[PDB]
Parts: sequence; structure tokens; C-alpha cells
Amino acid sequence: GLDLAKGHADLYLNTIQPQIITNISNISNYFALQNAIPAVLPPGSTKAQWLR
Amino acid sequence: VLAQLNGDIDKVNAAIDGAIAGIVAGGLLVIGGAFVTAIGAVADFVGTSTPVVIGGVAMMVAGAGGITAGAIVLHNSLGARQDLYQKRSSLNSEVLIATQIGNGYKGLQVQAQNAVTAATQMSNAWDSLTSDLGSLITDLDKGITSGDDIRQLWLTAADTTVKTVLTDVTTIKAQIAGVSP
Amino acid sequence: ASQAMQIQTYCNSVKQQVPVDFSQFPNLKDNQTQINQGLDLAKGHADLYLNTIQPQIITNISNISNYFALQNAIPAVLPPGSTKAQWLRQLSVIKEQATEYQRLSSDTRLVIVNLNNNLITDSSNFQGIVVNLNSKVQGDNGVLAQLNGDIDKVNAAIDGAIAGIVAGGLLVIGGAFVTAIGAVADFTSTPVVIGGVAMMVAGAGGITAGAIVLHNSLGARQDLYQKRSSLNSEVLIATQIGNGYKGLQVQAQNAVTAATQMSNAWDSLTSDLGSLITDLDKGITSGDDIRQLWLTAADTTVKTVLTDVTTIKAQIA
Amino acid sequence: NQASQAMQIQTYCNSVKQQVPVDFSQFPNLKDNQTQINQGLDLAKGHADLYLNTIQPQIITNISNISNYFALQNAIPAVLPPGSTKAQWLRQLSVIKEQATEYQRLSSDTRLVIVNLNNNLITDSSNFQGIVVNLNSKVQGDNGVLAQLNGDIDKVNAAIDGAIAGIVAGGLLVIGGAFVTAIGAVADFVTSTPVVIGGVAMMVAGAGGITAGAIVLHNSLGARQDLYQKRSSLNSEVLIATQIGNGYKGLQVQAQNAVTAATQMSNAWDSLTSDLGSLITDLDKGITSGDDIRQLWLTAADTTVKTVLTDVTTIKAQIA
Ligand SMILES: [Cl-]
Ligand SMILES: [Cl-]
Ligand SMILES: [Cl-]
Ligand SMILES: [Cl-]
Ligand SMILES: [Cl-]
Ligand SMILES: [Cl-]
Ligand code: NA
Ligand code: NA
Repeated sequence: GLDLAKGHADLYLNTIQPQIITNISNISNYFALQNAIPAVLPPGSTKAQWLR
Repeated sequence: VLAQLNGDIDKVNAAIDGAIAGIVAGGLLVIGGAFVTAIGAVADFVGTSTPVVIGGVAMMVAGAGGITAGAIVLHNSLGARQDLYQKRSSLNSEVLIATQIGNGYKGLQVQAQNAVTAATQMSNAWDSLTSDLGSLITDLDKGITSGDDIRQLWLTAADTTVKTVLTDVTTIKAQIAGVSP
Repeated sequence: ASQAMQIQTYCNSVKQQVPVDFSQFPNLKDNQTQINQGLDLAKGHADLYLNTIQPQIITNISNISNYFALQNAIPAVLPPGSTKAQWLRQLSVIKEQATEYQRLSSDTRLVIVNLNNNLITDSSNFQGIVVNLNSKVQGDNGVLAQLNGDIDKVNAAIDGAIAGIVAGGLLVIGGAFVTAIGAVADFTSTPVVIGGVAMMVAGAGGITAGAIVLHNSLGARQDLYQKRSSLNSEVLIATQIGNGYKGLQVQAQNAVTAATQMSNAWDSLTSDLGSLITDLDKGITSGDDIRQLWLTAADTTVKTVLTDVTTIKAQIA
Repeated sequence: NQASQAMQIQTYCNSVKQQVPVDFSQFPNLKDNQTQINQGLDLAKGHADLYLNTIQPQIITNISNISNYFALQNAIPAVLPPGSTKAQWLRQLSVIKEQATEYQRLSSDTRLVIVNLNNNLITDSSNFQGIVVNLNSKVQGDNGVLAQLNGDIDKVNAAIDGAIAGIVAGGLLVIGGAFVTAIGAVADFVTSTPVVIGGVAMMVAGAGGITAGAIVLHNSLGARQDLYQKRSSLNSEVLIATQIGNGYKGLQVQAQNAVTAATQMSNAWDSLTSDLGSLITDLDKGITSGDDIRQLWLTAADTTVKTVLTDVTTIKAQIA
């Protein structure tokens, strides 16, 4: 019973926890892009470019 | 099991109490008897004083019996007693640990359930972002908004709320690294 | 103290312990084999950390730390004077490099997993030692209570024996006086010279009887208080070692926390390198302004990798 | 080291969510405490979740929106700004007044959310106090009983001491009698039946005492064991109630602290609402007033915006 429980703990510690931490990198990256958009499209740029 | 062990301990402790009682009683009979045996002996050297010389020697034999009997039972018992009290303390510890593991599982179950909630909230947060970007794409395409005012939205957000999210990211990473940002 | 300093402390501390010898206590034979096996293993783990893992972690991070110190940014636009051809090679070489470092980061994390399990094992074996000692002492205390009771009871036998001896002595002195008055009382008086000598014989009886019961009782009492002194010694040793292992247990538990924090720190580095790899790859295979988007994002991401590097370096010092 | 108001509620929430429901199925005397605790807990977790993923974000949102708008409009033009028709100036004031009115409503709405939060916390705090009280009364009861059991065990120990005394007495009579019986027997082979009877009498009496004592003993140890099982059971029950009790006492404190924090949040939002109201009044009375009276009200509105910004910083502080 105990051995199995430790198994469950390991799965959390070495499979799920990293996935959660990766999630923070993904959030960090999404916002890196979002704040880049207005830096690469100068003031007054095609609706076409913006949509891409 | 525990009930049996306690029973076994009660017997051994009783045996030992008994033995010691024998030894105290024994000693008194021997001293008492040696006095009776000595008076009865120099009363036969003058009637019918054998009735007390027997009683006196009876006491001494009984006494010496109790003493040597107690001594056997005692030296014999003492080793077993330690073994019994250790068995009990061991069983108590092991039952307690078995219970603790069970409680541990219950707790882990709760942690996992809380993790589901948390993960679900994360999915929904991403879904709002995607859907909200979709709305923005639609609004631009239909001509409700332009890249000139959308730019201002994002830069305002960069000045405040997005900057805040980025801060929280640094802070979270620090706290799970055990470091002071 | 840094995470590494905490594990380092635990390791140095565990290595300094001495194996136990409870051969004088048959009741602790099993605790001994448990403690010594546990200890031996723990020292193994400690050595591995001190001479293999800690240096390896410091190494891998130094290499990463240096590379990104140089490449502290990503050119998003096309630097002054380069064919687009050269720029794509320069981005591709960084992407390859980053991929190599991601793998190293990921490998470091596996090392750390192993470290965590070693620490968790040690912490656990120690908790077990304390528990098993506690239960032996709990047992000995039940017994000790009984022995104290048993000693109190026997003291009665000894008090009795001594009473017999004093009673005897008084009869002898009393009788010797009656025997002496009865002897100079013909001046008719053999009835009291008998009573006087009877007293003396009875007295001498009580004295030699009491002396047997006494030498016998003191022996039963001495036998009991030897068992007690033995149990007291055993309980004292178990407690001494117990407290030792309780302390070690704490150090180990703290080490687990520290190792777990290290894991998380490396996971951020790996994930963040992944983001950088993606951003570069999607920038290398994209349109003119889409390229700039991804490369700008990659530049933000490098700043993040540098942050992750400082964090790991902090954990170490 | 003192934590923000939101951090305090956040802590309580995270703390309550991590609790495990109890199972006192081994203790019939605690069946009611169990259903009370588990219901109380379940509800509390509900409240916690609501705070963590709905209310706290809502509060942070509303304040961000307010914070941004007034960051831009950090002042009120009390005179006619360089190059504008009086007509344009009145539109610019009217747009701010409309905007402020919108924010006042949002502030007021946030306050209702907080009221709800306060009641949730107050309910949780109360349910917890109740749990502790009901556990305490069960333990107070068990302690009355325990005292009696200890007394009862002390009494029975007499029966056991007696039984053992009987057995030792018996043994001595048998050994004593076997010696008398043996001397009386080889005194009849030298003429002594009066002592061979006395000797055998002793042996029979002794064997009687021994087998009698053995019954009384095995019987008494059983009565004592029956009593100390009830005691060990009560001790277990008292120990569990105390363990959980102390847990709920602690939770109760966390909740009480959370109430205080939520109440402080209420008061902070009340100041913002009232202060926005003052700003709305000052603008409205400045838009419909004389030349220098207009300037009075608009100057007052400008002071009032500074005040709104202060109120905003206060709320932001409460959150971080
Ligand atoms: Cl060994
Ligand atoms: Cl490596
Ligand atoms: Cl041990
Ligand atoms: Cl009950
Ligand atoms: Cl709202
Ligand atoms: Cl309750
Ligand atoms: Na170990
Ligand atoms: Na709530």
C-alpha cells in the first residue's frame, strides 16, 4: 500500500511538477511575444500585418 | 493480539508479585519458627511439648519453601517480562504507523484533488486568453478596432497588468527555488 | 544558507557519525544492525554528493553561465553588415547550442532526482531508527516501573530479617541476665534458670535464622537492582542515540527540501531554454516581420535564461 | 514581515483547502462531531475556492481599471485650459464626471462582493468555533468518566492483591502440612494421629486456598482488564478530539484574522466610493455654476482627485 503511495508521489514530483513549471515558462513566453507585437509593428501598419 | 499480550503481562506480574510475597512471608515463618522450635526444644527437656516443636519446624520448612520457591519463580520469570513489554510497545508503534500511512494517503488524495482544481483554473485562464485574442481578431477584421488603438491597449497593459504578471513569474520562480528576489 | 550549503552540512555531519555497538544489550541487537546499515548507506550517499554531484552541478551551470554571458542577446533585425545567409547560420548555431544546453539542464535534473531519493531514503531510515528506539524505551519503562515496585516489596523481607536479628540479640542479653539471677537464687530456682537459658537458645536461633533470611533477601534485592541498573543503562543509551538520529533526521529532511528547490530551479532553466529553442526555430522559418516577432521574443527569453542562471548560482553559494 | 490583507485571506484559504475530513467511526460518542466538522469543512473549502479564483481576481481587476483611468486623469482643469472653447472644456469635464460615476458604481459593486466575502469568512470562523466547543464538551465528559475508571481500577487491584495472598498462603500451608503429615506419620510407627490429621487438614485447606485464589485471580484480572480497556478507549477518544480540536482552534484564528482583513478591505473601498462621490458632486456643481464659483468647485474636484489616487494606493497596498 505504502510503496504504491510513494509511486503516486514520484509521479507528481518528477512528471507533473515539471509540467506545471513548464506552464510558467509558456506564460513567460506568451507575454514575451504579446509585448513584442507593438515593438515590431511601427505606428500605422496594415490591418493585414496585425492580423498575422 | 493486544488483549492477549496484556493478559500475559498481568499473569507474569502476578506470578512475580506472588513469588515476592512468598519470600517476605517465608522469611517471617523461618524466624518465627526458629524461636518456637527453640522454646519447644527446651520444654521437652522438662510434659508434652512435641506439638509445638513440630509446629515450629513446620513453620521453618514452609518458610524456607516459600523463599526458595519464590526465588525460582522470580529468576525464571524476570527475563520473560522484558520480552512481553517490548512486544506490546512494538505492536503499539506499528499499529500507530499503519494508521499514519492511511491518514497520509487521505491527505495525498486531498492534495491531488486540490491540484485538479488548480489545473482546471489554469486551463480556463488560457481559454479566456485564446477566446479574447479571437474576439480581437474578429473586431479588427470587421473594422470595429484598429492596430493603432490595439497598440495602445497592449502598451497600457505592458505598463501595468502584464508587467505585474511578469513580476509574479519572477517571484514564483524564486519562491520555488528557495531564493530572495 | 544556500541550498547546497544545507546539503553539504548534512553530508559532512552524517559522515562524522560513528557506528554503534549494543552488544551489551541483547534487547537492542536489531536496533544495532538497523542503525549501522542505515548509517553506512547514508555515508555512501553523502560521499556521492560531496565528490560527484555537487561539483557536477557547479560545472554544468558554469558552462551554461559562460555561454549565455557571451550570447546575452538575440539579434532580431539583421546586424550591421551581414548577408541574410550569414545571419541564419548565426541563429542556427545559437539554436543548436541552446538545444545542447537544454539537454545538459535536463540531465542535471536527473542527477538531482537521484540526490532527492538518496536524501529521502536517509531521512526515512533515520525516522525509522528513532521510532524503533522509542518503542524499546517505552517497553523498558513499563518493566522499570515494575522493578521499582518489586524492590520496594523485597525491602520488607530485609526489614523483617533485621527485626529477627535484633529480637534474637535482645533475648540473648535478656536470657543471660535471667540465667545469672536464677543461678544466684538458691540463696528453689531452676524453673527460671531454664527460662533464662531457653531465652538464650531461642535468641541464638532467631539470630542465625535472621542471618540466613537476611543474606538471602539482600541477594534477591541485589538481583533485582542489577536488572534495574541494566535497564537504566539501556534506556539511557537508546535515548542518547535516539536524539542523535532525531537530529540527523531533521538535517536530512532540510536537505530534501533544498534538493527539491534545486530540481524546480533546473526545471525552470530547461523549460525556459525550450521556449528559446522554439522562438529561434519559428524565427528562422518565418516571414519578414513574423521573423522579427519571434526573434524579439527569443531575446526576452534569453534575459529569462540569464535570470534562471543567477537563481541556480544563488542556490549554490 | 506583516502580510497584505489579501495575503492573509489567501493564506487562510490555502490552509483550509488542505485539510482532510475526519472519520470518527471508531468513536460512537463523536458521530455528531464528525458530521458537524465535515459539513463545516466542506462549506469552508467552497468559500476558499470562490475567494481564490473569483473574488480576489475581481478585486484586483476593478482596482486596476480605476487605477489606470485616474493615473491618466490625475487632475481636474479648474480654469479654461490654453486654447479651448468653453464648450469643449464643459464636454471634457462632463466626460470625466460620467467616467467617475462609472467607477463609483464599480467601487460600490466591489464593496458588495467584499460583504459576501466577509459573511463567508464569518460563517467559517463561526462553524469552527462551534467545532472546538463541541469537542471540548465531549472531552470534559470523558475526563469525568476517566477519573471514575482510575478509581475503579484502584479498587479492583485490592481483589487481585487478595487473590494472590490467598495463593501464597495456600502454598505455605501445603508445604507446612506436607512436613507435619510426614513427621506425624513416622511418629505413629513409634506409637500421633491428632497431628497427621492437622497436617492433612493444612494440606487440604492450602490446596483449597490455592484453587480458590486462582479462580478469584483469573476472574479479578479479567475485571481489571475490562476496566482498563474502557480507559484506553476513552484516552484514545480524548486524544483524537484534542488533536482535531487544536486543529480547528488554529483554523478559527486564521478565519478570524481573515475577517479583520476583509473588513479592512470593505472600509478601504467605502473611502474610495465616498471620495468618488465627492468628485462627482464637485464636477456637477462646477459645470452648472458662475465664473468664480465654477473655479471653486473645480479646484475642490482637483483636490478630490488627489484623494481618489491616495485611496487607490491604499487598496493596491491591501492587495500586495
Ligand atoms: Cl552492526
Ligand atoms: Cl552531467
Ligand atoms: Cl532503532
Ligand atoms: Cl465512545
Ligand atoms: Cl464587479
Ligand atoms: Cl465538533
Ligand atoms: Na540510509
Ligand atoms: Na468566500
